[PDB]
Amino acid sequence: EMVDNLRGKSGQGYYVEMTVGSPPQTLNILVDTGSSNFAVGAAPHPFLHRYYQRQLSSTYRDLRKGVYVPYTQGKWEGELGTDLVSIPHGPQVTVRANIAAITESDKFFIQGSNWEGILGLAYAEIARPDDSLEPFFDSLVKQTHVPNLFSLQLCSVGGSMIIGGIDHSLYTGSLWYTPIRREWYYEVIIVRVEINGQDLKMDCKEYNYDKSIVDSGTTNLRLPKKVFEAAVKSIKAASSTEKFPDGFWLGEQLVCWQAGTTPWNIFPVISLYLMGEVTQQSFRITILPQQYLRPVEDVATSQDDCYKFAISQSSTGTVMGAVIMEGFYVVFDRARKRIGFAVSACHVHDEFRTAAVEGPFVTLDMEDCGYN
Ligand SMILES: CCc1ccnc2c(N3CCCC3=O)cc(C(=O)N[C@@H](Cc3ccccc3)[C@H](O)CNCc3cccc(C(F)(F)F)c3)cc12
Repeated sequence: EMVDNLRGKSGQGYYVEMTVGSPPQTLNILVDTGSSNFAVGAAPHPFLHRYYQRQLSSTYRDLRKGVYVPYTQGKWEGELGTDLVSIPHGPQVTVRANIAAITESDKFFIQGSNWEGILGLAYAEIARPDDSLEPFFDSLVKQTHVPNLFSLQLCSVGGSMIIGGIDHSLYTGSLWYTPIRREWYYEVIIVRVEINGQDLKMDCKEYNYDKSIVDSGTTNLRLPKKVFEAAVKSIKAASSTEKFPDGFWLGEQLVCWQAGTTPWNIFPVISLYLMGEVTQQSFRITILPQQYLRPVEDVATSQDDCYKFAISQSSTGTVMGAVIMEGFYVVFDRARKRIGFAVSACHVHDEFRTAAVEGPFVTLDMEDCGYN
């Protein structure tokens, strides 16, 4: 009953239905593995269809503490409290959880996104104001018998968040696991990057400067500047039969082709090799251009298909965002401190190439690829 419990608009996040308070107030909540605060709009905003009304909830408790969270994109300010929370299309339980009631925000809520709050699924270590503010999933596990893991299948868009386990109908082939290096973000280690089979040939620590995370709340694959520049050079080289403005590669403008004629074949596959559970072993996930060229829906341009380049630069480490997660089934196995990847039932592919998760691979270089 949890399959297809996610919805969204492309590039604007995936959300699950939840209720907060007594009686239950229904809200759509963006699922974010890249943060650890549960926060909901709690005052009127031009882009909010609805919001949390604390005065109508008899179970609301004010914690008398303010909270501020600045993300890569957007920020909000709010008041901490606790209240009863449920997930109608998830486990049939009711949890008392911390909630940040958002009373002011800047460039956080998105016009027409259909969500009114955010569910930070990462660890307390990065919760604001500090790590004593227990994240939602921790509360869920402590207060119920739900097993300590969840899985995401990100595919108008839809998908599934399976709470408490793994749904085999959602993937094919094998699940490959990479260690969670540190429990704050879902931090992993990338050991090798290839563009159309060709190694970027960097010290592998560069791929994880200063950390690498799996983040459903971020759209792009974001790469450390040095890695980003190398990647773009290689993708340009592979696609050189056509020349695009420098602004496209910086994500500052779209590229468009007559509807139905996108030249997928001139763009390379990107392979990210993730550290395995065994010494010097790894597996790779392969990303097709249908993933990193993100379609931008606009009726005005609809004689064409237009795309934004969804790989961009980062000064805070690698972020494997939604365009990376889409088409894979990703298991956040908190209990065993590992992340699993498998090919999704809604995988990307044309008649020539297919997204893949495969291994094992062996590296001869014994360097630790972790930055710290
Ligand atoms: C879905 C909305 C969206 C669309 C398009 N682009 C987006 C984008 N960007 C910017 C450039 C490339 C890119 O993909 C970045 C983010 C973004 O910052 N995601 C947030 C969640 C969020 C969700 C909805 C609205 C705002 C934030 C996530 O927590 C970040 N994790 C690390 C993180 C960073 C900093 C602090 C924290 C902490 F404080 F929460 F821990 C976590 C959302 C984008």
